Amino acid sequence: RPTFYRQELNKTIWEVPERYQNLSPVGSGAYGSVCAAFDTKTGHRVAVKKLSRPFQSIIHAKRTYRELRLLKHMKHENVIGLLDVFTPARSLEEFNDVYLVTHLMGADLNNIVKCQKLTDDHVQFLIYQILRGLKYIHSADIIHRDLKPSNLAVNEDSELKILDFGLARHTDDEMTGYVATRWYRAPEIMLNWMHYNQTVDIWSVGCIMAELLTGRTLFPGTDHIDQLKLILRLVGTPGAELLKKISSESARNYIQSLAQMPKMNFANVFIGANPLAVDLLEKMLVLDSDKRITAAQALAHAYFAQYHDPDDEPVADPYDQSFESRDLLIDEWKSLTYDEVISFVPPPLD
Ligand SMILES: C[S@](=O)c1ccc(-c2nc(-c3ccc(F)cc3)c(-c3ccncc3)[nH]2)cc1
Ligand SMILES: O=S(=O)(Nc1ccc2[nH]c(C3CCC3)nc2c1)c1ccccc1
Repeated sequence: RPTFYRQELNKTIWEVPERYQNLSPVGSGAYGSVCAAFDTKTGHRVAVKKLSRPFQSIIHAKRTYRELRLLKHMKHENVIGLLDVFTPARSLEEFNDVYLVTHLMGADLNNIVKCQKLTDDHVQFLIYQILRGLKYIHSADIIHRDLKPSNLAVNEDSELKILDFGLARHTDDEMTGYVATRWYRAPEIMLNWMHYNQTVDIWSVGCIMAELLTGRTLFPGTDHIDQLKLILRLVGTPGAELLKKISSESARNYIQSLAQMPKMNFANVFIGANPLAVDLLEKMLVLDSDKRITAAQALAHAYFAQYHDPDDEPVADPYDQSFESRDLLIDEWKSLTYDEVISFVPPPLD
């Protein structure tokens, strides 16, 4: 067991192995606290995340287990994975803190869009990387569910990774009621219209891509009703085929209660944009989740011809999500998490 040292930063207590030096706060929130640090063992700059109250409730405990299981699984250039995971606890009994370690990423798209638009060539590269990462995630039957600029980390050389994936599993219970994530959420997950699949994430990508090309939020709704209004203004009110598949009577009632909207010509809306980009946007921003383009299909779109390589767009090992259906106690989840900490094999430095 390594030598730990203690430190207070922004009122948060950090206890980490000595190999991690020069801890510097990069952000905090509900998810937890992140510090940038220097890993003296490897020479690499890293981000260290301390989980907030990992075992405060069953939901917290289950969420903690979930995140650790997810991060241990992710082995892809466009998805954050685990360099290390540690606790300062010496046994299960005193285990109440979890720290996660990944390669440091300078920024996110939330602040790369700054408040200006990108070039078409830059967008191509960023969206390509998002899609390549989503292909991998989707292949393991993992759905992000809350993809947005702030959870896409980017380097100074414009290399991109998805973070906070697979954790949008709150379901009903709000408490955490977060906002401004509705802007990128697919209609069917926000309003629980119809059966939802992996292409909930493609909708988000469509919204992100739109925003990078124009410098504007595509659908800046102030609530669920406003949000849907803004969406239907662009894509048009559901046709015959799609109305039939709406499982909710309330939703279906509401849609049909609204003044009918035509689908707009995207060439008009996205005026001046690369017509390959517009075409891809058309395929991404379709209400019918059965007809929305998939990650793998999006990668093969001609918009990405400069980057697409079917021999280097890998899929994921099988991921066991059976734990998700289980109703266990705090101490069970917490013990399952501890097991996962102990069994963590550091990835080879090469
Ligand atoms: C506010 S939004 O919900 C949100 C959620 C998580 C993060 C967020 N989580 C991490 C993060 C760090 C380490 C780790 F092991 C897992 C995740 C990072 C991170 C990773 C690498 N370099 C810089 C920062 N950012 C950021 C924003
Ligand atoms: O899960 S990871 O893929 N692990 C991993 C471990 C060691 C690595 N060293 C290198 C360099 C390329 C030659 C040396 N990439 C490496 C990748 C991963 C990648 C990025 C962030 C977190 C986790």
